[PDB]
Amino acid sequence: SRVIVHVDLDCFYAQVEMISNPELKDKPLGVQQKYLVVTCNYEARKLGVKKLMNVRDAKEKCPQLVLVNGEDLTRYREMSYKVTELLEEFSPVVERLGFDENFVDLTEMVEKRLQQLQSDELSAVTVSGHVYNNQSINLLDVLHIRLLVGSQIAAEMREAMYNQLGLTGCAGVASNKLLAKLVSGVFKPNQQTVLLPESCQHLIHSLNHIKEIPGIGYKTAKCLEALGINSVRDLQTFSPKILEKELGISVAQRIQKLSFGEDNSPVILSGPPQSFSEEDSFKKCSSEVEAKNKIEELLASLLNRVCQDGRKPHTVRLIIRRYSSEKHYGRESRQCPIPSHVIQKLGTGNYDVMTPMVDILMKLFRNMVNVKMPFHLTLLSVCFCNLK
DNA sequence: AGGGCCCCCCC
DNA sequence: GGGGGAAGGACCC
Ligand SMILES: Cc1cn([C@H]2C[C@H](O)[C@@H](COP(=O)(O)OP(=O)(O)OP(=O)(O)O)O2)c(=O)[nH]c1=O
Ligand SMILES: [Mg+2]
Repeated sequence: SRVIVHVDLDCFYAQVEMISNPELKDKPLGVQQKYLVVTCNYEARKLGVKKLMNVRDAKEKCPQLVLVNGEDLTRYREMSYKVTELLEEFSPVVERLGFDENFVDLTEMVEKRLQQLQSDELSAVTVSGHVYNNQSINLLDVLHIRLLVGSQIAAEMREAMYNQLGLTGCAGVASNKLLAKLVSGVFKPNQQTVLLPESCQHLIHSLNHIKEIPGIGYKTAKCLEALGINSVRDLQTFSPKILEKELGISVAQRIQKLSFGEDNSPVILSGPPQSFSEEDSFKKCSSEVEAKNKIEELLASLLNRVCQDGRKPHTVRLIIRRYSSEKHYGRESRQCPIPSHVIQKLGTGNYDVMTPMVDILMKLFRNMVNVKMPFHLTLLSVCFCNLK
């Protein structure tokens, strides 16, 4: 039995912007990214704003919406890693998911605490925060005790995140990642919830569509629907065999175990970043077939700010999509090597890599289905994977 | 909007 | 029978 905690920060970007300009922590705030309010503080989430596009929307219903541009991600990424590192201090095995979510495997830490505790104060163990579904605690239930201890470590992490970094967020404590992630969102404004085993089904059936289950995105959702599957119970009771003969024995078994709140996936130690991507606009809304720029911009600070961590990349990749349907149907990249020696220097002559990156990108692009809708249709994305 | 595991060669 | 490198998927924050 594992004790996993899922940490999810409150409207992350807004938080990082509010901490920068205090005169914002009192009025409806939204962070804008090319006519798309990616997020906003709760002091505006009540005003109908739901991370929706159209900058004008909230604007009207909030003159002093004071929107801030969040295109440059530097500040967010830095705070993101400070959160992960603080968490890593509590326990080494920490997995990142986006810039503001972290899973932490607390199993060993919980045990170390229990063993350290007396055979009398064990009945004094209490919970920190909410108990999902207001379920009654049984102090003689070893799993209840361990999960309550987990709730205590979660409260400590949130407290330390606030005292040391000035950030608030929610936490969810459960026996696996799926359940921890689902329960962390029960009481969302800066609070935490722990899930005792007997309430697992209640939590899973509280969802209104199999697509709300972590591990089932836009794709599988559609495939399950066309198969007569919309509710969680529909998946739990669907014939395994047929499911297996539709998504494979791999996906079928996994997808179906999730419907029961079963997930054995391990919390992965993310450690340092395995790549340094950095997309750009003027190609999703309107572009001029730029090039010398789609290489100096995309790869701007992406260079002078890669020596900080002191690590060398060995591969470049350009991702490209197109004007499609359904949802965001558009995945078409292009990767290549990155010569060492002079290219991967360590002195002043770093500009020399500018040109080389040009020709490659400007070759892997002209080979991007240049015949049917490959131009001007939302794209632009470069990567720096493979580092050692 | 910005960021981050899973066919072909040539041996 | 056996590796390494591309180009793209696929899935998520
Ligand atoms: C999902 C998603 C998140 N993000 C960014 C915005 C968020 O600040 C950050 C974290 O993802 P989220 O957690 O889903 O966004 P949030 O923290 O603002 O919302 P909540 O308080 O309800 O948990 O990453 C994107 O840029 N694009 C996306 O498609
Ligand atoms: Mg969040």
